[PDB]
Amino acid sequence: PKYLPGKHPKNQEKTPHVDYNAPLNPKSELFLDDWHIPKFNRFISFTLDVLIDKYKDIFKDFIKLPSRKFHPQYYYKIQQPMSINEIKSRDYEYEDGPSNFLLDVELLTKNCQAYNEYDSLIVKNSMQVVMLIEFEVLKAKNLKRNYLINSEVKAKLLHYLNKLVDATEKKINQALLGASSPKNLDDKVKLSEPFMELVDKDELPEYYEIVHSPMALSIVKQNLEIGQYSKIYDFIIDMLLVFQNAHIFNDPSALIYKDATTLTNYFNYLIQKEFFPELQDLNERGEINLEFD
Repeated sequence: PKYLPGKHPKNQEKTPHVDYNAPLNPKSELFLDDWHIPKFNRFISFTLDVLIDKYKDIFKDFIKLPSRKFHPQYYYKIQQPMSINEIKSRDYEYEDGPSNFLLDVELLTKNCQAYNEYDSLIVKNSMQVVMLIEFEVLKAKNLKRNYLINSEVKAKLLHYLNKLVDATEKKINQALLGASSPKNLDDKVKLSEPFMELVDKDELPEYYEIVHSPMALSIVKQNLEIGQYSKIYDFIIDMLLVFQNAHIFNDPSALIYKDATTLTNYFNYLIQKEFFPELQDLNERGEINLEFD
């Protein structure tokens, strides 16, 4: 491996200040919607235990606090050290619990990025730790619209998948800015191009060292067909996984990283502004079976 495990300290004179209160994505529905899960503390320990079992070798450097014995200077540079054990020991059953839980979870990557070189296995793993926890929260938060994927829901989800796949810079800006969209924007190149297939293991072996749950749009499409996704949010998470992995792997200045952001925003737009209101419209006129478990 080119990416060796454990810490890779920056060792710089002025270590960056970690803003506890700034969410990684301040526009995330997880921070803007008022939601609470009954018995949130039980949900947290259950969810965190499942994730640790399923992803041991990603979660493992984040379970306990960094060792003061081996890394004493961690405690001089990091103002609010955090771990999964610490999060599990806390009470989040009060009014700001949900967002304090999320900000506590984000500290895991924020601290990691403050202490360690950006391009290191440990940093990319901290990103994935946060991503995966936030995926479970997103699903649970959306219980009341996390309908079973029966035949007609599947057809609707295919429709919006195809629509995203075919989206060009012109289509997206139109949708996202409307009457404020700049003119002369490209209407031939599909932004999804580089997200359709998995990069070859032989041409880019480090991809698979870094990205622990690889996912491509053609695979999401195959999975939807065969019945891998039983609820709407199983499909949504995998879609979000495609673009998020590009944020994990690529440099923030890379054009593919930018396209991943754009396609994430367009996808959220399609789900929130087209797909769910359509399901509701169909439901109100008796045309679709919307159901839970």
